[PDB]
Amino acid sequence: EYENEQAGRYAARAAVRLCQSIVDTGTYPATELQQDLEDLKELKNQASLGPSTEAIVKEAEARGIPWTQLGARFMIQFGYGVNQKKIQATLSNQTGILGVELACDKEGTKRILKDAGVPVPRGTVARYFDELQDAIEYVGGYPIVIKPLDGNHGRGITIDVKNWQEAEEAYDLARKASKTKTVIVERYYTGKDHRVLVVNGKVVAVAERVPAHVVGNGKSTIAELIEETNRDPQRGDGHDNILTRITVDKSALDILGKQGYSIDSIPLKGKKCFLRATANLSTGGIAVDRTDEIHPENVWLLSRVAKIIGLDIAGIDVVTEDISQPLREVEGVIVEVNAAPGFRMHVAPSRGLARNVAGAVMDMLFPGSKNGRIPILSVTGTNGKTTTTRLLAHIIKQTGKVVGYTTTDGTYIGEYLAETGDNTGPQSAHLILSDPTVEVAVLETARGGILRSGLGFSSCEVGIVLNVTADHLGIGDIDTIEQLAKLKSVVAESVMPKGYAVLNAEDPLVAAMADRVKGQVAYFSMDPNNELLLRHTEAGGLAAIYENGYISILKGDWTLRIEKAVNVPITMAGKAPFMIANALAACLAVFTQGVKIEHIRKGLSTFVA
Amino acid sequence: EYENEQAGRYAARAAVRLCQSIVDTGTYPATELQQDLEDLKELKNQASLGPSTEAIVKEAEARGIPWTQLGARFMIQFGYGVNQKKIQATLSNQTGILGVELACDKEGTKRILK
Amino acid sequence: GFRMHVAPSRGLARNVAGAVMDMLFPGSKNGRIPILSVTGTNGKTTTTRLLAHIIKQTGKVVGYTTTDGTYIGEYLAETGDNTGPQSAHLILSDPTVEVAVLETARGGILRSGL
Amino acid sequence: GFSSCEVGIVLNVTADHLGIGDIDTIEQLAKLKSVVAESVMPKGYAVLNAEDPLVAAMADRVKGQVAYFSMDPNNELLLRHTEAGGLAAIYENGYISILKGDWTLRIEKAVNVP
Repeated sequence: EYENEQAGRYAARAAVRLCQSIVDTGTYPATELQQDLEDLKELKNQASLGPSTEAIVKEAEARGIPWTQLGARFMIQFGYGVNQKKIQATLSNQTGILGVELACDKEGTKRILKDAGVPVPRGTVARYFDELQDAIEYVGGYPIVIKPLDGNHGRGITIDVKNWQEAEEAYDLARKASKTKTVIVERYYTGKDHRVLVVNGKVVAVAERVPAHVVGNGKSTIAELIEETNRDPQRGDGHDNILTRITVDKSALDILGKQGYSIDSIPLKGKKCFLRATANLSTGGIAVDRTDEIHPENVWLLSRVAKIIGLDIAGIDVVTEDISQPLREVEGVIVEVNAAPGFRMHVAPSRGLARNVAGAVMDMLFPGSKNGRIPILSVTGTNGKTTTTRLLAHIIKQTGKVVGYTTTDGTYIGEYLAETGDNTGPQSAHLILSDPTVEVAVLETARGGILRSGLGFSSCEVGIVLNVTADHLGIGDIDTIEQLAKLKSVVAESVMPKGYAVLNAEDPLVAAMADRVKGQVAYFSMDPNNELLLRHTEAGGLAAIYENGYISILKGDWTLRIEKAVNVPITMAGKAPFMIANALAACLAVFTQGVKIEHIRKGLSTFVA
Repeated sequence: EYENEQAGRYAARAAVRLCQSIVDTGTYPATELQQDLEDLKELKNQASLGPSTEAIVKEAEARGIPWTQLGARFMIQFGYGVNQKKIQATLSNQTGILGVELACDKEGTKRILK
Repeated sequence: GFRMHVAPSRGLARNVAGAVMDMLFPGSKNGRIPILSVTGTNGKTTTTRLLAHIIKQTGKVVGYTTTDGTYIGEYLAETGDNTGPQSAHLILSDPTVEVAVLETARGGILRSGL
Repeated sequence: GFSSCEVGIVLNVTADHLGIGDIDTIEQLAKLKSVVAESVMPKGYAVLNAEDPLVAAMADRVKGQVAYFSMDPNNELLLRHTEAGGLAAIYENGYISILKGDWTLRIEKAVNVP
């Protein structure tokens, strides 16, 4: 058993080498063992997804929704056929280009939000020095924030200035950093900052950010809290854990020096003393859950903002004195909107209740108690797989559905050929199930695919087993007909509880698969006097027989005749008895899915080989 | 009547100046007239959309569907309230981020199509 | 771009804009919502508020603008607003408004029109 | 009066009044009250009180899912049921909370309920 393909193969290759080295020398060097272990760890880390992706994948697996990994851009596809959805990290196939592009433009989104009445921080553009004073009149005085018009990742932007000389030097620095000599000055808003997550137009979680700080509640200074904090298991490196190690950098040391306290200075009255002012969880900030104590008007406003920008999943930054009051009484503003936010901060608040963000996302993708599954019919057997598969496809084509079917001849999507030189393994199944237009999948499953790579799907709605004959043996580890029966039993065993297993009652080996099969069992037989079939029909039903020149279906105590068995072109007026079994199997499989009798008749009369 | 707001205001401001210059001197210099005409042409060209946008806007107007110009990124909004749609040049609000990003990656789209 | 298809220079032109507009609005439908414009000398505000309250009884989101302020359904959107085209644009651009009720004063008609 | 019910709620069983009919023992009363819990369809739910041992003993011989409600948030049976499964309700810190497995959903402050 393995969890990662490359890691599993490497471990398998290394085990035999280790055993050979032991039997050759009596012991294995420790350095080689450590090399192998670190190589395994590197392999495991390499084939790993971003934490949001594992969260969503685990949530999907908890609901029984199939998921596959596309090879293009680390995209994950949920579902099959026309019911599939795609996610990358948090962006879905429904997320718009226009909304994402607008969110990346700060001035554009600010102007859009201002036109809709949403409170936004006041600001003004200026290009000449003498105009700055006038701008100070518009913003309302001090303090102010200086930023350049064209800049990414905060190039040359100050945080807080409260007098004339610092404002002048910050403006000069920004102008020397600005590419167009023009600078926006905006009113600095003080207050607690919150990060609100909006999914499908509804607020899911609200988190309050507190800047990285220390508290002297234990009557101790930083010299001991540095080791005290290291004992918490949450601390670590990377970008997967919310609690990162406290990096005492030169900038942070200068900030705490100008903060107004010293290394040995005890906090006054027992107040938190901050180490940085960025208020970031990656830096080492603290999240607080405030989902419950939010005013309904604020929720309505945030939902309106998310709908106005045009983002299904959005992260809004708010600055307010209190989140339990409307943003009008307090001087609250909307700072920025992010199109692809991470929710690692909301899953582990570290103070409060955790919120199920992955559940909300999965509910948005699949609204009701529905999964992205499509009808699947897997046909296996020794002799007549191809004809049965083609007959099933032709019969289902009579209904207005697009049918994708794979067989020995080639892979077909509806009416037009998709692949000529294809195999009947998992590759063709993946090709069929990934098409955005296929509604019903019909797959011929040969034993070679099962032995080499196994089945390409977790479960099937209909599993047909025609017959098992030991006409060819000696391949692989299959040397006995019992082994072949066990190999063919995989299709029957991998049937969901609401599915059907269509088995041949005449063959004792195939009929022995009645047990260890979840879901209903339907028998088809060329002999209408089979004891097992009659016993099954008397208590239950759903069998198919060939009684008096007729293809009949027994639904218990009732008999439904389909065709005269001589009007079917493939039977050649009944001269070929082998094709009648395939016709019986196909008709029974189609009937188990609810297709009307007249459709089956029309499909059977028209189909040609 | 005007077709462009800035062009119309400029023409209105220029007409009275031209008439005052005529009644003051008896004629208007040709260089100033050419300057005003080229300024009007520049104003008309400045407040113009990409040809796809005029095509779609004309088609929408032929069907009596209201259209407005948003001030963010040259986006055009059709309709009112819950029945509105947005287009930039040919991208709609229904166009996905994933599809656009995949189309820009040649190797990724080739591997997907294969 | 579809400028190449509109003017093939050899063959028949194709209506790409028509196809795009059909994709945006499938049937013979437009992006219009119910609009009620109230004008008068004396009782515009009371009539507008009464209309909004009556329509609110039906399960619809109503956006209405009057002298007091611009309201989107139940929650106040703008306190210090005018009854001109600006409030109308604010009402009609909201992605949740289904019925618009607007008080139209003569000042807005004289200054900027409807 | 019905063959099956979608939701069957059993609050508590106390032997405050006995001697009627053939019900003279609290076990007989528990068996009589167990009819509602037992007559629940496989897709239904049985809402039982985890604090009462007699009511909690009805966990077996019941078709369909079982949901426990308790006034004590430290009940061992409720926590064990939530760890493997979920759908319980508790009163933890002045809150009416619902446990859906590893998640807690708070409803009311328990003092705003009249």
